[PDB]
Amino acid sequence: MITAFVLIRPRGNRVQALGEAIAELPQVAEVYSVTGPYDLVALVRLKDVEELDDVVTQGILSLEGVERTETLLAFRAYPR
Amino acid sequence: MITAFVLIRPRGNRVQALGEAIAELPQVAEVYSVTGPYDLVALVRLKDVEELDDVVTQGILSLEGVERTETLLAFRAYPR
Amino acid sequence: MITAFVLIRPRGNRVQALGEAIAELPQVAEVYSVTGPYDLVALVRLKDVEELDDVVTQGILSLEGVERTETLLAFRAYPR
Amino acid sequence: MITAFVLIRPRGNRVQALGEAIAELPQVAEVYSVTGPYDLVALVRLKDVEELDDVVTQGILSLEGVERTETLLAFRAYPR
Amino acid sequence: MITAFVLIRPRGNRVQALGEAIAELPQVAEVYSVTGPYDLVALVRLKDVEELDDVVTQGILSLEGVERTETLLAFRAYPR
Amino acid sequence: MITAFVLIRPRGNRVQALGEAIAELPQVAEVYSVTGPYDLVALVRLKDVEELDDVVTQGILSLEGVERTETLLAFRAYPR
Amino acid sequence: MITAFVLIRPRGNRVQALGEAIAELPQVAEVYSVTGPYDLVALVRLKDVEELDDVVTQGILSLEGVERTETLLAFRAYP
Amino acid sequence: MITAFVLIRPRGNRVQALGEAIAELPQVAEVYSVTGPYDLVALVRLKDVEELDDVVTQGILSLEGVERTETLLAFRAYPR
Amino acid sequence: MITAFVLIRPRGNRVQALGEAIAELPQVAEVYSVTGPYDLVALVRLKDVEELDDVVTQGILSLEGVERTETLLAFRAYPR
Amino acid sequence: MITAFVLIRPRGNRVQALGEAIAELPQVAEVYSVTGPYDLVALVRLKDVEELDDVVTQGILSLEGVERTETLLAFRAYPR
Ligand SMILES: [Zn+2]
Ligand SMILES: [Zn+2]
Ligand SMILES: [Zn+2]
Ligand SMILES: [Zn+2]
Repeated sequence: MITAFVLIRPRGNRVQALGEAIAELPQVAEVYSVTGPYDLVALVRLKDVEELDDVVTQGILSLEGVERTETLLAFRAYPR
Repeated sequence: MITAFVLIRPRGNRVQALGEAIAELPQVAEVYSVTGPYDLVALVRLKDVEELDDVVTQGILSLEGVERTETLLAFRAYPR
Repeated sequence: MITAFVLIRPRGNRVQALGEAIAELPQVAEVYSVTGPYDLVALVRLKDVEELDDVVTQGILSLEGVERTETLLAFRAYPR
Repeated sequence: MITAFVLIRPRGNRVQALGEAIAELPQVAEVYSVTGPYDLVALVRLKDVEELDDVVTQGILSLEGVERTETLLAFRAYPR
Repeated sequence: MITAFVLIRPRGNRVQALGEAIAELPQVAEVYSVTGPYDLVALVRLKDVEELDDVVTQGILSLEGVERTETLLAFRAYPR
Repeated sequence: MITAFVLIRPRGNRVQALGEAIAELPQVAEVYSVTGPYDLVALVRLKDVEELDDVVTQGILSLEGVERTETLLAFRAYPR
Repeated sequence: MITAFVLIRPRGNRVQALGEAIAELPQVAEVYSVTGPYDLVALVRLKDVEELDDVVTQGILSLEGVERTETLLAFRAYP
Repeated sequence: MITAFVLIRPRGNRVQALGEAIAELPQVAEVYSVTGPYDLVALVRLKDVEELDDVVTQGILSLEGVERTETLLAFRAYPR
Repeated sequence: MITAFVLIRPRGNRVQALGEAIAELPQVAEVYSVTGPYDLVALVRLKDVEELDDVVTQGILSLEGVERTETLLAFRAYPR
Repeated sequence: MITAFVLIRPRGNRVQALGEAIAELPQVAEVYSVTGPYDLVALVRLKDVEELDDVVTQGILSLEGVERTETLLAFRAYPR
């Protein structure tokens, strides 16, 4: 069941609201403020890859004050 | 509990072996091969941030074939 | 026939609008929403490199919300 | 049937060879020598997302002389 | 205490204003105008990781004129 | 006394070795393993600018394993 | 006679306008629209180095909607 | 005497004006329009490094049209 | 006729060798040593874009030292 | 006279030797160890631009342990 990490660069004074908003998106398992060149990361479980359309194109990129998105799509798991 | 996302660039031919190895380190909840500028991502759960010494400096950076590493430390969770 | 891969970075809330706009253009064979640094990627087929002025500068770049383009034109094919 | 564009930087001498070794991978529909920061592009057609491991990790990256790989995975198409 | 290095790129006319304001924050032990790509660096001391939210997201990023912030969080010290 | 922040990117297996060695140099007040693109940061205190040669060129860069250094030199402190 | 290649990033709609207004500069031997991180290239011909001010600062950068310019100046030829 | 090289990216239409403005600043021995990813370079002579406050923070960054600045502080001369 | 601008980054002590080596190739109309990130720039003149494999992949990339190429192919000329 | 600033990235343990060597080069007015992403800067006065062939291509790139160079050529002075 497909995993993705969405790296989100918001506007400084949007971080809290954008994090609270993104937590509500059905496919989003976890979301955090992180150190580094991106300010938020969303851990997202998809039933299919088309669902990045719903959670990123629509869920995330349609939110006011998001500047840049980068999706790291997991294609092989290493369990145990 | 402190979450981090460790982004890892191995030498090409070392992806699988490094993925399998990183999976066995205790603090490593999940690891995947991903699309993007990095090739693997480990999702890590820590009791203290110091444990990044154990998991990244020692655990990961001591493995041969790991060219670059970048840790996105989560400092705030957005649940619910 | 000359192939080109056109990478498009649209404004966030314009991804769907521009993907659909680009699919209309006669030279575009396929166009997708993709993971990575460019939200859209058009697979373009061309009579001659000259025609890329009509698809890129006229066709794509005239549209509102296109921040960046980057055309990867193909000069040698590997058949079978 | 998932589409992905694999961006490949090979060592300069290996280019015309590596392309011919890429073409003969099972999942590669089209493969080109291109202008830009990546020398080869592979148009891949996948059964699922997990089949990226077969075409990239255990495929493209296995081969001698491939320096970098970047996969742009298509999750939504735009018809017409 | 946890140590962090907060790298701040202000709008150019805001350097002094932002500098003096960051120095008022309880967690900031030292803050400087520096050479390099970030005009201000804050040396911060934290009770926990979570306190980074109070200093960066609520404290610095709430301020007028801050373009980018980048936190380097110290997980291990080397004494002597 | 001038302050500088020295950003050290070591070879991954050298992190601790270099950490401990940099801690020995008389001008280094604090040195840490950090998150980010540079594994080590040294907080240095200088008698004059020229003393940077002693710490960086003769001191850090004369050590086995250091890939890149970047010095952020503080020319103005903001008190309170 | 100094050669330089001026790399120009225009605003997306301005490309065809600027491209035609670049050619109309006294020093521009041939301006093209190209692939890559820069949309226009100006192959310039100079009497001396100071004449870059004429063709770039007072030339190209005086036109509406030029976002970035990068000049690669030729200092040696290989026959 | 402490030397620095200040690299200045102005707005296009401000280059000339800013070059003339920066020339009048006391500590500025020479200024030029240059080739490269920066447009102006001021060569600066300082009695103390604090003086970068006067010349850069105040002198330069307070001029309108200056988009990015970068200071290369010289900490060792090689005469003869 | 199709004009291309080829940018070459040779190994340092190979600049003169490759510049003179590039100048022989039949399609190369001009080649210079230049300021910037790429030491050499060939002005190439092609009959068909398929000829870039001759000039770049075998013609330029086969030679020792050439660390990186980037071809700016032209698709629209501006006359007068 | 034509002015140029040559930014030199040497190998860590080469800085001093390369700084001393570059200083004896006839066209080199001043050379310094500097802070930032480049380690040395050479301030160079030329009678003609071809002289970058003697100072840079030969004078500098021929020296062992120089990794990258970038020349910012001054084309207009702003005196006073
Ligand atoms: Zn959907
Ligand atoms: Zn530990
Ligand atoms: Zn002062
Ligand atoms: Zn000469």
